[PDB]
Amino acid sequence: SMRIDVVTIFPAYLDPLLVDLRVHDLRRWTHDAHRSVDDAPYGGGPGMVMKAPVWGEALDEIASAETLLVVPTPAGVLFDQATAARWSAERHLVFACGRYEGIDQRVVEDAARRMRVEEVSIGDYVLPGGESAAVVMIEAVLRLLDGVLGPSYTRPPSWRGLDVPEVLLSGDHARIAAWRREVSLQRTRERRPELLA
Amino acid sequence: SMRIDVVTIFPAYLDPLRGLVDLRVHDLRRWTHDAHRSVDDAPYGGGPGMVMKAPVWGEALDEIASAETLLVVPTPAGVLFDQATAARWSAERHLVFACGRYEGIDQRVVEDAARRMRVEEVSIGDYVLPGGESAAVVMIEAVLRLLDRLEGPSYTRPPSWRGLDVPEVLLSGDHARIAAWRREVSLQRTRERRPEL
Ligand SMILES: Nc1ncnc2c1ncn2[C@@H]1O[C@H](CSCC[C@H](N)C(=O)O)[C@@H](O)[C@H]1O
Ligand SMILES: Nc1ncnc2c1ncn2[C@@H]1O[C@H](CSCC[C@H](N)C(=O)O)[C@@H](O)[C@H]1O
Repeated sequence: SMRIDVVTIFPAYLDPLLVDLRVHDLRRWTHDAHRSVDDAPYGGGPGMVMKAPVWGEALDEIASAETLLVVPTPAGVLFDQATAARWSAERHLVFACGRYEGIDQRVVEDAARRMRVEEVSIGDYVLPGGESAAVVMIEAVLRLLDGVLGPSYTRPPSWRGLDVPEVLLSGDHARIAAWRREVSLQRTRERRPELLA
Repeated sequence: SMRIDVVTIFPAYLDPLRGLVDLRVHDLRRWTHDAHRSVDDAPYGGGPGMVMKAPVWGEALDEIASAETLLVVPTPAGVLFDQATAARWSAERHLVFACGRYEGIDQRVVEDAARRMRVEEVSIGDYVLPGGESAAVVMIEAVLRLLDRLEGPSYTRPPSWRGLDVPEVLLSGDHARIAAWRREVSLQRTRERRPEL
């Protein structure tokens, strides 16, 4: 039903992880003895940029017109639960994992001529590579596929002088739902006030 | 200089991530006391899934953490992790990541730990992961990267590729025009993808 390809210069990074998950070494698409995937940026600046000649060949082999190409980037639109649910209905996801200063922008523009491309950030922080971001996104999608085939407490009722809220022991499904909504609302006001506009 | 302990029921998860930094991974089952080495139990108040037990977690953190520790608890209900947090955590002597699984850790673990250490409940973004291990990887990567509004596009050779040319300004050699162009693309990119910034 779903195929997921991950392209990276660090295939061992996805070892931690109906669904056919494949991980590809980007160096398989290099033609030199040094298996070179990067080169100096135009306009100067530190670091190296991943070459379009290498990425172009990798995507020519792996992706088709039906593919949804995900490019992790700290400059992309934010990944969220609505995106994970939408991507869980896809037949083919491809994750182009960037390293160094990222992939040559023309790779994305060229892919977008035949397939759908989404440049996505997992959050407002900087990772050294796109591998952990692909892992995070694949986990959120796979979690939804597994499911479609507030604070938590368990025993003991009292621990280190801290008791489970009495409402959770009441057996009253309505009062429990009302309490969980109140704690959720209080947490949102304190931690994420922007979610209440 | 910095010690990082990761506590999880999946120690092999952090294998690809591993002298200034001492990174250690602990199997949470080391602090269980039953024959089944069980870390979870049914939730109070009903609901699907299991909850990780406070006795196991309390004992693990009593051994691993001290008053100088900063305990990070991944949770989709936490304050958002960001670059400012990664920079702040890079100055810490001891970070401990309590990786949740199932429906999460019994809330009393955090309240009890906060009696003898600093605790931060942190979300890596507005999506749901099956466990906190990938979230710990993402956070540790952002901190380790530092110890080692939107970004513009990057380009490398060739100057023309599949009919797509590198912007002429990047070939001009004019540091002033290049800086002006990068500021403009950064601004346009932010307007299209993150207008709230
Ligand atoms: N917040 C984020 N979300 C998604 N991918 C990100 C990301 N931050 C970084 N990446 C990934 O990491 C790659 C390199 S970004 C630059 C990191 C490098 N240490 C440096 O100092 O330049 C990007 O191409 C992207 O794939
Ligand atoms: N956005 C996020 N940021 C940080 N940690 C998260 C997270 N989403 C999930 N987690 C981690 O994943 C654990 C389980 S929460 C969700 C999994 C649960 N089996 C379910 O299907 O509801 C949490 O305790 C936390 O450690």
